[PDB]
Amino acid sequence: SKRHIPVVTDIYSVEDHRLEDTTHLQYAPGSGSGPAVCKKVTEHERCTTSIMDKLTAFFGVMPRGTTPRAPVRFPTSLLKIRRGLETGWAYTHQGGISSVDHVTCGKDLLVCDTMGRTRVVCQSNNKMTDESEYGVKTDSGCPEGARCYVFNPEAVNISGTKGAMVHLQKTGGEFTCVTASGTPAFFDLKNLKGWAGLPIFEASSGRVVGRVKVGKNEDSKPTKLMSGATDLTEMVKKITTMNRGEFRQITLATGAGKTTELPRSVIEEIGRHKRVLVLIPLRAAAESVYQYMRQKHPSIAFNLRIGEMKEGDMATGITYASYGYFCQMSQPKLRAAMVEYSFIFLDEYHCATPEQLAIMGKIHRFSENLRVVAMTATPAGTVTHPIEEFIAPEVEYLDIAGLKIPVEEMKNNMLVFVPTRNMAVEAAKKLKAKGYNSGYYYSGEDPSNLRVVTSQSPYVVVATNAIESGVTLPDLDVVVDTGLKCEKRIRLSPKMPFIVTGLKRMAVTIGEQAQRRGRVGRVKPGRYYRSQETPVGSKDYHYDLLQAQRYGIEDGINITKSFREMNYDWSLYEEDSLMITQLEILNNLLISEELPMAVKNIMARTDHPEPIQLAYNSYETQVPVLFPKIRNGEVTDTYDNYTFLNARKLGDDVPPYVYATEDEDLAVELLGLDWPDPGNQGTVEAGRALKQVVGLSTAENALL
Amino acid sequence: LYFQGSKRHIPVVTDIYSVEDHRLEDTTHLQYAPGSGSGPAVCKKVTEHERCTTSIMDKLTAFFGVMPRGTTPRAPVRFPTSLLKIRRGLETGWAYTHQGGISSVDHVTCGKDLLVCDTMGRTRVVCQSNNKMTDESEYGVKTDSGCPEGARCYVFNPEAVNISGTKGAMVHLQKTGGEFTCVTASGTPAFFDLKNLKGWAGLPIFEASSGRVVGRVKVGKNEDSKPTKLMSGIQLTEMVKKITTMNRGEFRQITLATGAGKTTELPRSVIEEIGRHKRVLVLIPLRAAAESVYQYMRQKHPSIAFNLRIGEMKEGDMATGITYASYGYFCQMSQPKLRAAMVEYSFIFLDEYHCATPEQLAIMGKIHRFSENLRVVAMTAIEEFIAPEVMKGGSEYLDIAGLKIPVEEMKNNMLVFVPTRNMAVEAAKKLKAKGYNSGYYYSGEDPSNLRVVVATNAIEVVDTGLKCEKRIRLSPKMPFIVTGLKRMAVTIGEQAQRRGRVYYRSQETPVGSKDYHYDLLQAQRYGIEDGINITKSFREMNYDWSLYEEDSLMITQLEILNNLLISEELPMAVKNIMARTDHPEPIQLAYNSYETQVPVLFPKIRNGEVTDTYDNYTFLNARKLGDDVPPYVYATEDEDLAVELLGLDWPDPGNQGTVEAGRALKQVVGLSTAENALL
Repeated sequence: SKRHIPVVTDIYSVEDHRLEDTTHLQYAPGSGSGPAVCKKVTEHERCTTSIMDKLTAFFGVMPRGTTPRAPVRFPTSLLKIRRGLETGWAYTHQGGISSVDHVTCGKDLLVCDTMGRTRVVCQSNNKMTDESEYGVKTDSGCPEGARCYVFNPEAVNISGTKGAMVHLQKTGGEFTCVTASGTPAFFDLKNLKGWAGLPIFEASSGRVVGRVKVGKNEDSKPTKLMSGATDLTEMVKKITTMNRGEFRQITLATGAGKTTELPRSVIEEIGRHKRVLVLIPLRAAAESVYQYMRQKHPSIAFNLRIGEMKEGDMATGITYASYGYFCQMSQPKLRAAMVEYSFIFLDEYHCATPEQLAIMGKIHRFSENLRVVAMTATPAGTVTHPIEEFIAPEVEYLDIAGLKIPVEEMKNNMLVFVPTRNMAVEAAKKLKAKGYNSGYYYSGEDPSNLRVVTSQSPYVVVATNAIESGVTLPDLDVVVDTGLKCEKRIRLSPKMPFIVTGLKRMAVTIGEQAQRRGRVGRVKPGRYYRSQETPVGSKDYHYDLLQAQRYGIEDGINITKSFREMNYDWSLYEEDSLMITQLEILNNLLISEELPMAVKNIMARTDHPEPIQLAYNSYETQVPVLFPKIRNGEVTDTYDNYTFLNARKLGDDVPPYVYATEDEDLAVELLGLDWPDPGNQGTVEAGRALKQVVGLSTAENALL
Repeated sequence: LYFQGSKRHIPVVTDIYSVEDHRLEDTTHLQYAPGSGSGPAVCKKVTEHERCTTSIMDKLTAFFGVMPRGTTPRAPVRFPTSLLKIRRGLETGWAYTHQGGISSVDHVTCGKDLLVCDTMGRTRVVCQSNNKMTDESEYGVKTDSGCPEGARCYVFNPEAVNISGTKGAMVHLQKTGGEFTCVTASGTPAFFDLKNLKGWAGLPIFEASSGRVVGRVKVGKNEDSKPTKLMSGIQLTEMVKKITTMNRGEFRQITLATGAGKTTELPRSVIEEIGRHKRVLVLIPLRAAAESVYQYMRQKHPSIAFNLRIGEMKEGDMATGITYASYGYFCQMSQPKLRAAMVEYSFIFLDEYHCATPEQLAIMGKIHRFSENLRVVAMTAIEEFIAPEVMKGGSEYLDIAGLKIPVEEMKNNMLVFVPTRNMAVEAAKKLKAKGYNSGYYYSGEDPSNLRVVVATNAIEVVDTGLKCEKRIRLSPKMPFIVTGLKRMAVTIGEQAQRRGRVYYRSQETPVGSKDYHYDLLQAQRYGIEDGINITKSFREMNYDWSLYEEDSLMITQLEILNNLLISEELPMAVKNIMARTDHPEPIQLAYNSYETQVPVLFPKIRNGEVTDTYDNYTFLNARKLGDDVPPYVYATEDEDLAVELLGLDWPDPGNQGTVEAGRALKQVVGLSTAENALL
């Protein structure tokens, strides 16, 4: 059925005919007459396609003996086309004849006229736009909102005569069906079959502005005639039609302006005085987008919330805020502030910051009152100039972070990704001892100390996978990837201490390796030296979730439970069901009794890296304990003296910790000591619950 | 149509495997992939594999619950000795041919006629017998023979893959008790993941020596150390220790037989173990039940303090003993006040949750919002004749509510359970017209008129097996919610209450779980003031607590609509009207207020036609329907019917809130919200 030759059966010559009222001419579906430069049929010629010609054209073969024909050797007319069993139209214009692709299939028109057996050659065809050109396209543009119409010389109007027109109105890239008065009209699309290919004329000018291609009907919308960046407009439509209690996940390229232009479009669509919130992890990131946006769009108000909480904030523009900003609020205050925003955008959720998981769970508790849109350039479980890919061997040449690299590339700009900061500094000074322009970068460093090193023709910077951003490399040539990183991980066991948190060196993510290779090739081609380390798939957020539990202590909220329910509705993060269950039991223990005031103040004032430790352990021990530091796998006589703890050294008496670190567990093991067992109903029940959860016994009773 | 669940699918036979007996001394190579012996058996060898020619339209029609028109019936004997593969919607099962006809499993066929599009054309095998208690569906008479204990059996799947990797694999069995135990060809106890056995139900089980049928593949069972088995059905001090060792944030479900003291001695034991001055709450649906148990308990255990909370809200209650309360008592509280009150109790006992009253579901979801702060324990608890139904056609028997009862039993005191009240009065006057001492009872009756002398379930033996309860329909066409009374089968527990009274029951089969959708809809009211989505809270609650069976689709739809209900603040006038009216479902006013502020009185329906009478409810300030149908979001079956009979039409959504709500309901069930035709 894709073989059929289109055959012109009727030719309707037409002339411009201005009428101030077209009511009697409209096609059967508040104020206005519908004045237009109508089309009047002056002649109706029937083509004389013979029986065999018709059947041959039906079976895809052009009848033998048809001569070509110029698309100008026609009267200004509308041509009825019958392709196999289907019906459509084409029309004449200065450039020739033009029709629709799904009507003609880009095939030559069979025209058996008074000029004989002829065929019009198809010069252009476009299936995406559904246009077919037998000549050069001459359709002129149309101003937005102008009234148009499409004329069918074979339809029956309200008056019951031959020749009916459907009035239109140009909106966006499509046309809207309206009556002669201008009321939005509805048409059953079956009542419009056989109209494709007809031209759309502007009412005032009587000039072609488009073709009849596709009909579309929405539930509450009137009938439309479609004509087939632009994706962002659809995104904004979907966002703005949201009802309170709905949630959308959006995947946007960073350059497409997920943080910048998307909220701007939304707020311009719903109203400049409506309140829209945009949550960003890093304070500096929120500040940057705030300055950039308020200087770029001076017509739209903006607000930045990264410092003290502004009580009773009702700021009208777009509010760029940090998650941690709202972590300063009690649960009822958080809800009262969140429901006042027309829309809430959760930015860069793929990052698992504790403030982020806490705020996401906490607001999901009242998600029924919110319109929530989560944005990322890279969702959960998503990897992301030409480039040479090298695989460097482990250890003419030189040694860079344990990899064999040829000395030639030391003439070029090199970025070496190394797991730890001690390794970063070590390799840095080892490289400067050999006579190279080396530097180092890790968490907490100033992006300016590197200015001295990067402002030179040859430089070699050794940095952690941490802070890929701040270093801003100029004209970077080669990257050396050790394939390793250093992240915090947690272990959960039914034996107290139930929680053990520590740094671990581990393989890099596949997508994160792609990010390390992403650095070179932006302005100039480059090369990569990669280890034989194989990447591992996914991100672990468990340590960050554990830390996020803190923001629920004052409100008595189980942040782990809130996260589980949130992720159930929103599907934003990969889940380890077992680990989430255990963490939820432990979090239940964490809020089981009011935190002592002394522990509260110590937690608020200390430079301890994981003050939640004090909270978990406070169910067994009131006195924090300083374990001896572990240097090179043995026990030392040094201690991490943190502020406000009023601690004691370990000695030979191991405290009954609920929460410990890998170095504390190691100190206990090396000292030949043992961890105490649970000492109250809370910790005993928590331990037996964790043990029951890790039940290897599976049993099932399924009706096959 | 669209997605409406899984109980509508028509079963369709897709393949027919004609088979013959095939004696083998060794069957090892044929076994299915999971001490001494070869496993000699009368196997089944596939002689023909005919593929059915069910057309696309037939397949989709059967998928949407309708039987394709133009199919002729077919005897279950006009088949080769064969195994029939069945596809009901998306699921797969089996049936088999035998002397008595065709036999299959209930959860595979649902007691529906089999659509069989064979070389014989469009045919149907009629289901003669159906049994949900067992796993039997009969297209004919069951002819399965017995089996001696411990005999070796097997089940053959002509499509499974054996150890040799060919089509047709068998699982060896051995009859133990009323079930079968899985073993290998040698006889070693075997293990099977039940997923590796899904789609095997309906296959026959054969005895090894005789090669004769002894049973069907119905249910799989797996225990920790036990081997895989094939079931033929779906299948105090310790309690107190487990309850009292609970940490805040834990939940326990307890099943206790009545009289063992689910409400009395369990909470009494718990509070006696934890301390007589600790506060324990016990929530009971009925106020009179709570008051009664309060009186009984405070008279029985005078050493323990007791409190009753069924009336006005006692603010800041710190009553030390056991507090018996109605759920509705705590429905008077805002969410923060509810939390403040609930966290002060050491334990909270949810009694008789199987009722699922609106107050019950509302309180359960609302408190589950802060379950992490709570310790929650949910608790739940003459000869039998089957009388035949009577038709339009008797001489020494008599007809009671559509049942054939012998006149002899009329010499005894009879209680007739009847679904509707009109049936109660009708059968009452027919029975007194025949010369009997008859009466009637239903909700609102005088307790003395019956003293002087057929009743609705509201009386809580001749059991019709039916009741009259409100049911709801959810559609993407506004009005999205339609609620009306419907006659329906009784639950198992309620039939047990009707048999509890002194038995002639109809051929009506009971249903396992109560339908709570209407009560959930009504329960949404208790979250309007707090701005809480009771449906969402219920879904999360039941996810954590696993207390009620769930219709995922219905819950999702109800959650979308409930989100619409809380989208904007309720108008003050609507709040006051809802508080003062005798309208039976005031949540209607709240839903409709998103389109219409003026309630509409629809004409009443008497005997299926439109009347000129109206239900004049208080405080509505309504208008008569007339010829102008309001754009209702929430309607009733009689309102929808009145619209249909009057030849009128329901309006479409008229604002972005209702339009988007409709678009969400359509997005569920996979309905296109836009259409794009090439003109």
